[PDB]
Amino acid sequence: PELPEVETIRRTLLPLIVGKTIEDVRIFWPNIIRHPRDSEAFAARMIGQTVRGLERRGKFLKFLLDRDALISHLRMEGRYAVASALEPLEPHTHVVFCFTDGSELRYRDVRKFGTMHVYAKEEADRRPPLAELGPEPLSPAFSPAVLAERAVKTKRSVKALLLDQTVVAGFGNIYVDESLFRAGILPGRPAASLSSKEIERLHEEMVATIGEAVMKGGSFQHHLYVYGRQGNPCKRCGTPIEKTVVAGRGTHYCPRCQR
DNA sequence: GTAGACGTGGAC
DNA sequence: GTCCAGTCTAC
Ligand SMILES: [Zn+2]
Repeated sequence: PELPEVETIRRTLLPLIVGKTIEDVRIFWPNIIRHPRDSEAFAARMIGQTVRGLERRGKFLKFLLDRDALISHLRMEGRYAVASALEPLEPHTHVVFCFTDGSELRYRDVRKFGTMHVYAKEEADRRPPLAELGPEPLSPAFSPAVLAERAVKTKRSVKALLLDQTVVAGFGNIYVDESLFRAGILPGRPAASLSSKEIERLHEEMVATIGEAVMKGGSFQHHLYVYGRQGNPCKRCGTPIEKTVVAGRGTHYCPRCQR
């Protein structure tokens, strides 16, 4: 998931867990636990703490407890669900947080790529993986100036620039491809070749795209212009949508609308 | 940067 | 059977 999908998870999950106290933490795939390294220590420190809140930073979820903050990245297929501790678990459940009321928060991840870091609240934003993240796209911190500063300083493609979480946090393959189309810019061109008018236009479309996506609860898939539409006619000009590889990933675009 | 890594499963 | 699908990393 990207910012919109993670933001949607944050909103619906919060009311289901706020105020609940942790009684036990069970881990079925240790690799997911990154800090502390020892999964036994990870489990023991959260016992007895109550969930006080849930925030998002980039594509990360930040569970706020009493003293600690649990930082979770879903990567490609991680997902959360709340259910009764009396029912059988679903396939690929790797971590489970059991509460004192008999309910539990389950974490599933088919590909096992997700990660979890636990730090004291005051240290979380200063340690990895949150430490070097760029500004939030829906905040005053992100502006054309910030984009320009990083753009006019590299030779890599504009898609690579946008996928770099240190530049701006939250964009992935789907929204980078969609933002570039709406702004009318080819994904493979040098980030340093973009004019001042283009950068402003891109900033405008990035904010609007991510904003509309959050409103629709993420993929909004019915409002996609290019992602996954290769071979189909452009919604704006009718030219067949094409797909290639840019910055080591599948990239979708319209050869006429984007220049 | 442009591929391959890290587990697992669906499309063709 | 076999190519494709968020960060890291090493030829
Ligand atoms: Zn078009």
